Amino acid sequence: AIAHLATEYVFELAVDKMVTCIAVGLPLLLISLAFAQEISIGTQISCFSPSSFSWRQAAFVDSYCWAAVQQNLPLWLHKFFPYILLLFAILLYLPALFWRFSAAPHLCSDLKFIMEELDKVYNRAIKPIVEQYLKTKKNSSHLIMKYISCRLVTFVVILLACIYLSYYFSLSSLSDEFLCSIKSGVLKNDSTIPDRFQCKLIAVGIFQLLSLINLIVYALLIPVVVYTFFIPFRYNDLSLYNLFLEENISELKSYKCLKVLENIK
Amino acid sequence: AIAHLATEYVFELAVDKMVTCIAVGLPLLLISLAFAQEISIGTQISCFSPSSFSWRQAAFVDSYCWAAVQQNLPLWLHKFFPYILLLFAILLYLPALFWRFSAAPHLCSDLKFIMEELDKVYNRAIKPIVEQYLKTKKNSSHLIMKYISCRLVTFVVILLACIYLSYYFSLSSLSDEFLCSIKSGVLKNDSTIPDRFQCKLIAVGIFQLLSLINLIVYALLIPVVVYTFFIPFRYNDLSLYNLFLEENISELKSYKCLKVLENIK
Amino acid sequence: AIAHLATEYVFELAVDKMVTCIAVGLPLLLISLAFAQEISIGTQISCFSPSSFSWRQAAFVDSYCWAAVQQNLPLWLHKFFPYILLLFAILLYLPALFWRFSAAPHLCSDLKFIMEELDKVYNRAIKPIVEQYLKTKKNSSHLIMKYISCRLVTFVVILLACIYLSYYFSLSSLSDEFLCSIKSGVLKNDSTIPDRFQCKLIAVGIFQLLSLINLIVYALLIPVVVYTFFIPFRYNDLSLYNLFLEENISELKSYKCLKVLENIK
Amino acid sequence: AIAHLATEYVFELAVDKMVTCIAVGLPLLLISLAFAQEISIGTQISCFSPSSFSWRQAAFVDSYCWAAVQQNLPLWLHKFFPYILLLFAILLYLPALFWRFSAAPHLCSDLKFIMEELDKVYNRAIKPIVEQYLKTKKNSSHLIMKYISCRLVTFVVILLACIYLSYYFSLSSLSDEFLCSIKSGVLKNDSTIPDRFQCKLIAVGIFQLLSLINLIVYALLIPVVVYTFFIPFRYNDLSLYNLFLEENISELKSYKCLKVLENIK
Amino acid sequence: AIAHLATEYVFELAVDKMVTCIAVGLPLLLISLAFAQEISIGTQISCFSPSSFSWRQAAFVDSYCWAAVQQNLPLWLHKFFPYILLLFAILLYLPALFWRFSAAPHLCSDLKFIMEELDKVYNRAIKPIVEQYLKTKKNSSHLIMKYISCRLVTFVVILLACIYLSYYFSLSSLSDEFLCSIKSGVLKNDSTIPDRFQCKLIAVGIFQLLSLINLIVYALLIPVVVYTFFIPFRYNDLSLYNLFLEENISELKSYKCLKVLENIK
Amino acid sequence: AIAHLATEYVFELAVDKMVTCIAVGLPLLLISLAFAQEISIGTQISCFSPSSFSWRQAAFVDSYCWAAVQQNLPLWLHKFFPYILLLFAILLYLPALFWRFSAAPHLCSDLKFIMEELDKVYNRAIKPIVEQYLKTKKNSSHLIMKYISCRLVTFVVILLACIYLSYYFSLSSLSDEFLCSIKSGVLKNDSTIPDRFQCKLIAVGIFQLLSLINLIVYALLIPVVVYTFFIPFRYNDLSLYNLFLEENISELKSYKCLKVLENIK
Amino acid sequence: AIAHLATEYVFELAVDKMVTCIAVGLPLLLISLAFAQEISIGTQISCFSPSSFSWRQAAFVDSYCWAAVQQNLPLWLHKFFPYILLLFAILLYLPALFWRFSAAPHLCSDLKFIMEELDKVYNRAIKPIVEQYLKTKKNSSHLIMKYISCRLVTFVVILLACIYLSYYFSLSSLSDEFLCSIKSGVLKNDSTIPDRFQCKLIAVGIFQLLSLINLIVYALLIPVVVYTFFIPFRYNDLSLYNLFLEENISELKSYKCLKVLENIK
Repeated sequence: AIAHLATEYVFELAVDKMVTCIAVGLPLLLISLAFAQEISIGTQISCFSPSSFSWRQAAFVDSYCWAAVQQNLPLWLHKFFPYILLLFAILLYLPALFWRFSAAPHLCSDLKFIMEELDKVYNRAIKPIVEQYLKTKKNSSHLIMKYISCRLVTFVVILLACIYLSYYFSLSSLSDEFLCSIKSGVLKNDSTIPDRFQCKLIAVGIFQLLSLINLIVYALLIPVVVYTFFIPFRYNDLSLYNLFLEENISELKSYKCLKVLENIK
Repeated sequence: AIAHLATEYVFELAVDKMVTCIAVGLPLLLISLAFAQEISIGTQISCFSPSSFSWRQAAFVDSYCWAAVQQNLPLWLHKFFPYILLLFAILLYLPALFWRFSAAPHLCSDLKFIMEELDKVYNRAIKPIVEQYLKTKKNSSHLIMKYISCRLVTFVVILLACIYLSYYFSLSSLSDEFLCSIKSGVLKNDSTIPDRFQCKLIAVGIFQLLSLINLIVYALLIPVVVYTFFIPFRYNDLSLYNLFLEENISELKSYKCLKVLENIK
Repeated sequence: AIAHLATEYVFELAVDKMVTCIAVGLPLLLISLAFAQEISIGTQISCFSPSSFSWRQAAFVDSYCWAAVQQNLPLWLHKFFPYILLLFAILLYLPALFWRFSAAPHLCSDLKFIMEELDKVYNRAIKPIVEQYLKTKKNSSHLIMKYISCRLVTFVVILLACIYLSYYFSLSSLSDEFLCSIKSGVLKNDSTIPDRFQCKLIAVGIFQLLSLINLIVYALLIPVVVYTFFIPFRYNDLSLYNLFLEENISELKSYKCLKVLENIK
Repeated sequence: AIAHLATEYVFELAVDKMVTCIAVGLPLLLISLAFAQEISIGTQISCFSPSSFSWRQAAFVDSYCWAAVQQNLPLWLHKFFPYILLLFAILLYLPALFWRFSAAPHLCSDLKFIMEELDKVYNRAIKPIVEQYLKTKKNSSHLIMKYISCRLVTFVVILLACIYLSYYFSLSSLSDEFLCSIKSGVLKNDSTIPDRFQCKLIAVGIFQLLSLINLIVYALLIPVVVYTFFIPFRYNDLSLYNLFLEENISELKSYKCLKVLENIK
Repeated sequence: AIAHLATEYVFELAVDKMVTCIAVGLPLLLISLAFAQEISIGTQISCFSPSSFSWRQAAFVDSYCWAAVQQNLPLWLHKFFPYILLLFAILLYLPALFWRFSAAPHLCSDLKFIMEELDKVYNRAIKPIVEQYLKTKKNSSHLIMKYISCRLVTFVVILLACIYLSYYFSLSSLSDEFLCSIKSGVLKNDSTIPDRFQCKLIAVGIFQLLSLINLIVYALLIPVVVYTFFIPFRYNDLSLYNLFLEENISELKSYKCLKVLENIK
Repeated sequence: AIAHLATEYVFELAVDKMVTCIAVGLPLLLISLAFAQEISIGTQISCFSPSSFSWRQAAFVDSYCWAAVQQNLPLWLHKFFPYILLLFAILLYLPALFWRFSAAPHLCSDLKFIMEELDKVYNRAIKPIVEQYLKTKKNSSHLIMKYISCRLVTFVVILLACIYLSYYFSLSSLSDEFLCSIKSGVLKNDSTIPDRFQCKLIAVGIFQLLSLINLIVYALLIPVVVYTFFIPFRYNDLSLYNLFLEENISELKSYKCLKVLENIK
Repeated sequence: AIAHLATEYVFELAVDKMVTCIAVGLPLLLISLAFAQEISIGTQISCFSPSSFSWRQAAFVDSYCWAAVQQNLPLWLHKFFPYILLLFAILLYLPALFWRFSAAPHLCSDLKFIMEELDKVYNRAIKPIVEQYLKTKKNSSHLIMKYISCRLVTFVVILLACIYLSYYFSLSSLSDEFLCSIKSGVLKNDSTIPDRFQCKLIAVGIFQLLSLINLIVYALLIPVVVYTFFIPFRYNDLSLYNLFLEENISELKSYKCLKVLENIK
């Protein structure tokens, strides 16, 4: 049931995790809404098998035509549509996976050092190596390149998704039906068989609507991703550390005091 | 079995969690009651395939017509009805997700500071920075804007749901049946085929009743949500903190003593 | 298998938890016995499709008539019977959920204070604020209103269930069969189709027996619920706290000694 | 597979837990052996649909007759047989559930006090309130009434099971077949339909054997339950506490020494 | 897949646990190999329904004949064969369950006392109540009676299994086919129906081979069980305690030293 | 999906655990690749039922012939092939199970003693009973007999597997088809039935390839097993302890120092 | 649903773990995308059974031809394609498994020693055996041989995959159809049967696209694997330890300080 999907979701900067969780989670959700669960009914294609065709002859036409999709461009998309959404899902996850593997371990070690030293600064203020170290990160653009690349690849893939979905949704209405033919090889010569079988890719009607839903959300997601490039308003690694430091304020025992002190004073 | 649904539910202010758990949990429940489990029987559409149609020709009509729904407005709704309830479920969860990600971390850090300092006030009373800090939150409307927006979006979405469900329920009875036709493309010319196939969206009868159930609960849920706007009776951030402080009284070791002392004295 | 149901059950005052666990658990069990597992066999309706009808034409009649139930009152009940039992299950759980969310947190904080102070009284007896506090709860009717309302709503819903089940069981035997017709819209004019199809709601025979089982248990459950209103024999909040204190005697380290001392002395 | 059943079992006095685990576990096992797993094959009824009947007309007869069971006493039993075994299973569990909820909490608190004081007696013997308390339980028949009632209800239900199973097994062989008729309402007049359909409740052959198995085990279980009434050989509450004390000897650190000392001396 | 069976096994004296794990685990395995997984194909019986019989008439014959097995002895066995192996599995587990419930708690308490005192003897040897206690167990035959009975019942049941399996395997080849007839009651008179239907209990071919496998393993298991009776070579309870003490040498911290000391010295 | 198989594996000396994990894991994998998952399609046998045979008559032939396999040697193998691979899997696991139960507990107790004493030797070297004990194990061949037997039985079973698989693979291509006949008993006389039905054991084509895969891996596994017999190059128990000591060097805190000291010095 | 696949992945040097997780995870993913989930529809082959063939005769052709694939090279591949991808998956995992079992335990013990001694060097620097030991690893090529072999086998298998996939993808389009014949043995002579049946390996169209996807990723993966051979830019074991030391910098408490000190200074 759909609840077994929704509860699988209802029950690394925060906005970028949200962007990724949307960017990846939605198409995986939509695929699970599209090809799976009972709205899809029993089959993906069916065709006017003649009344003379046996139950398996008719099933042979339907299954042959499901291959014959690849032998026209919208039909090719309409068949592979779940995998194409999955491909976008994977391609949107990879920036976060690359971030996790290539950038997050350095940032983790740096932030943990920074936070502990800043708590020492507060302890000593009650009672500058870290500042010089931070002022050295001020003279660096290594980790921000990784971050920008992750945001930029996400932005590019989202645009490719929006382009693909806009094209797909616009073309879908014209082309959920096609004129298959089983007449090939030897049995091309079979006079008992119609020259072409009309077939409907029954799932295309679902994919059309859900492509629009995916397009709308990604069209909403583009400006949120674009906003990530406004880094100094949110271009040196220190600015990225500062943003992650502002994120990790939850851990700054000192800041929980010092911000209250500042806010009153 | 339905118990596998009900036990999935039977076994952030409290009222707002209740509102959200109702607002989101019910449609997910109703979808799982509607399209899933054996009350739905074997298929979503079926049609008068002529007695001359083969078992798969008849299945082709049923499956073609399940696409032909989209080629009339009630039929379009009747097909997508599970996803539309799911859409409302997601749109009702998002206020709480936004609250969790955008408001709850600030509030958590603030409340934990406030509660500890108030326990210190009690300890010192046995044996004003926090008050000045609270009196500073008295001069703020930042977090209450987030809260009001969450309540307001929930209210708006619930009204959109109530409007949609009222419309759907009112129209449903007229329009669970429709006159499909497979006659398209080449086989539009097939003289052996009826010009139109009468079809019934068999699930619509379930969706009709369950839309009314969802409407009634949301009609009950509207005033509970509206009551959330009566904040000073329950418009400055301090009032929101006060309400969350009154919520977190479970944690106020001092209050468990001080309220007994007050209540006796 | 039924063991996967029974073991899901075989493997907040106690009597009220028992009442709730019965009141909610039984219909969820009965639904899982009724519509689910192999006693239900393959389908919920079937009808005399003419011998001229195709396998899918016959399936179309059965599935159409499963919708046509709603187009007569017993048939409407007979279709929705699982959801109506589920509705009673939810409506019987809500008193306990309301109790858990609206009454139990106050009572928890109160009882934990009371129990600790009473252990101090025993410790001091070895070696009156709590009594004055309890004598203040003696002058209150706030929490007992919540309790009475929970018991009263449970009682009301159980009576509504007993009324519904008595009516349903009494009517069921007359009305598991009905005279469907697919003749509607265009194909109302189809001369090849019988004017009406006789159909049997095959599951009704199970629902009849299980409604009686549910009725009998709830008829047994009514006096147990009624007994809950005899509060001073078991009308001020202190009496409710006293009953919950008598419940929580398991926690009263002092009472485990003091009752032995009293019982000997 | 049957191993998924058997391993669910293969992988409160002990004898009474054994009795209950048998009394409840066996019918739940037998039901899972009876109506479930592949020995049951595909269907519960089938009937001589005429060769003129369609595949769904024939399925309509089978499913109609599965309802027509209730419209003769052995047929009524033969249909509901799984639920009747389940009913016995629940009715045999309830004594233990009642024991767990109504008697075990008092007994737990009493035994834990008794055992600790008896360890103190041993500690003081190395280096009488509990005896006077026990001699007070010697003047009581409260908890033994609960115990006797649990044993007596179990005994009664087991006898009712043995009576039912003996009757069912004895009658089963005569009555796994019956002469259904679909001829009712309008289509009572259908000349194309046989006046009666012969049907076999195919599962009855399994239920017959398994009823005998259940009967034999319960016939073995009766004397074990009867033995529970020989309390003073195993009628005052102290005797019940003594038996539970003899059970809990596993916890008596002193007895592990004192019994060795006694056994040598 | 078979791996989901094998990994359920691949991934109380040791030899007796091995014997029990074989004696019980193998038939449960074989049943899961026999009636379950795809080697069994789609059905347990099928019969020469005449070409005039409908698909459900033919299914009615097959399912009727699956009941008619019980209306000839090999057929009766061939149907119930899974439950008969399961019956042996349960009857082989019961000795170990009886051992666990009736003998192991005494033995556990005794061994734990014995082992601790023997470690004290070693500690005092570095720096006789237990010996007198053991020499008292030397004058006892209580627990060894329980053990012998467990081994003897296991031996008896294994022989009954070997007898049954030898008989079944020897007879199986003759009698996987039988001449059913549906001609009973009213439709005994149906001239359109053959006087008898030839049927094959298709699974019998699997049960034949697997009965031989079970027989061979149990024939191997008999002497291992018989070896258990050679107790003084492995008739007073001390000898049983000695064997369990030799088993629990893993726990004897002293023996890990003392045996090295002995082995060198 | 195959990933649910592969991840079940992708996600006691080491080489012997590897050998066992291969020897047992591969056939269990191959069976799960062979008879299970969608490559196997819908059925194991099918046959030329005449066009006059009903759908169930044709299913009766297929299912009868699945039994008639046993009424020719390659057909007998081709049917039981999954169980024969499983039999090899179990027979290859038993050496490791026997090792775990019969040899590993002694070895565990010995190694743990040895390792602790060798750490004491290092501690005393910083600041010979174990050597004399080891020099006593030098005069023993008890545990190495168990080890050799485990390796030898594994080697024997692997050769029996390689022989069986080589034979099976070589014969498979000739004999995936056979000439069944249902003509037996009464209906041997049925003139409407062909004297023989040609059948194909459709799965044999998969078993052929996978038998070669199993053969190749086991042919690779033979020399690895043979290498295990080169014990003194890797015949007294000390040599086995030495090999297990070299294995457990991971635990030798001293060796982690002493080997560095040795390697530098 | 595809989300149940993707979330199984979305939710030993790092680059080599990434390479392995890609190299192994992708084909397992693609197989689960290819042969499994609803895009594959109901069957792998179907064929032009004549209209005279029964539903099971037609199923017999389809299933016979699924065997007849092996009685032409592309057809043989097209059938076994899932197992061939799985074979590559296993063959790509084995380098990492061999690394885990044969190289990682030595490296683990070495690194843990090295890291602790380097922390001692820092502690002593606040307040050369390890250097001499490392300079001894400088004179070794044992572990780097294992590493190079793991990288080289991975590279070889990836090239074999790329070769296979390039060939398969290039040939696939020509050869998803083939001219089966059931005419063999006795029924070779059946005049009612066509001399050849045209069949389509319906899944080949999916395998074609997914082979290209696998090829593209592995073509991307080749240079990443090739880069692993540039060891001294990333040929003595010390260089491998240095790379693993640079990996384990996350553990070097000293380096977290010393690198900050170095970076500032």
